[PDB]
Amino acid sequence: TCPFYKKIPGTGFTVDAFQYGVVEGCTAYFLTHFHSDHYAGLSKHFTFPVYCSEITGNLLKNKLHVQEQYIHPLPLDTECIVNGVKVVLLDANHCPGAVMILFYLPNGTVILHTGDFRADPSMERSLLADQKVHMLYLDTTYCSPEYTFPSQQEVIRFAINTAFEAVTLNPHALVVCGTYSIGKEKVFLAIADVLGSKVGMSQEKYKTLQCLNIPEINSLITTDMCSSLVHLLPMMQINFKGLQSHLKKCGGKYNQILAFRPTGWTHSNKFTRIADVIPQTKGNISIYGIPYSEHSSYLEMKRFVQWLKPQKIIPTVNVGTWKSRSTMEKYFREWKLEAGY
Ligand SMILES: Cc1cc(=O)oc2c(CN(C)C)c(O)ccc12
Ligand code: NI
Repeated sequence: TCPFYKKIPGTGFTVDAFQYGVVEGCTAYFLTHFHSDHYAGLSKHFTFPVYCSEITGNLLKNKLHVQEQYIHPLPLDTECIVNGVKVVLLDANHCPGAVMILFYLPNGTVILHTGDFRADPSMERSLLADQKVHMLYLDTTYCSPEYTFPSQQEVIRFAINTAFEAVTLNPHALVVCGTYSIGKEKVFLAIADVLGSKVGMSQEKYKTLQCLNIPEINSLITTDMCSSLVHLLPMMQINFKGLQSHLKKCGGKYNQILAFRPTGWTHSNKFTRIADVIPQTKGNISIYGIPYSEHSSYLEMKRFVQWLKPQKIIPTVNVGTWKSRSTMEKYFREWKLEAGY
């Protein structure tokens, strides 16, 4: 059954609540983004209204075959009335099509649901600048000060420079990038752009990228693997055995693989600056773990919440243990006492 932190009180609305059957009293189901833990349960057999971004709607239609009559895309940064309640969708700076949702309740209460987000100072000049938020439903994925990582820009600079050096030294090297979901497309797009190549991938992954409204996409991606020296593979194949196997299939075009595994945070972020990152190597294969995050760092999250000054915070991640819950509650109180709200 549907948990309390996925319900929006005083409305008929739920958020990211498709795996619980028919939810009692739910007249409209919101979907913040197309990641599997959030869409779990949606299919061609779903017959209630779904509200989401245009990009999320494209993915629902083409990947999950949800019927067009039930998909309700909304524009960003625009006041919309849904079942008698004013709502706004805001860019979440997560994966393509990901949104935060502002709900203006009939009783005067204002709720922000962040979905999954990477907090940024640019959000301080969205439609949030105006007004008071009474309740914040917060992506607390990395809510502890040990969680540090670089900017996305710094990580992409490292990846571009690393790939360009390797292929200029050896014109017969292949670059491989791992993926298991939408998000983090800049990693493979930036590498292909510096190398003058299209990105080669499966038919299934090509279909997914065609749903994302990325400008000039037809110029950047392909299903013709032989025409490309940047290949995308499933994340599970980014290991010495899987990469050895892939190199065999390329028909003696290549004699080296440089591979990237975009992760989130790992314990090596504790002690290794992005510039000092080194790969795991076996023979003619090297693998780089790069900390490309689409979730807020601790510091980014703290700045956002101290700016917004919500009256109450409801975490939506790390909710399952008493230790996690107590830790998060202690940080929220510190933030409030430091800033004075
Ligand atoms: C064939 C080959 C395999 C490999 O793993 O690395 C290479 C490098 C990179 N450093 C120097 C080892 C080259 O510069 C040139 C060729 C290769
Ligand atoms: Ni997500």
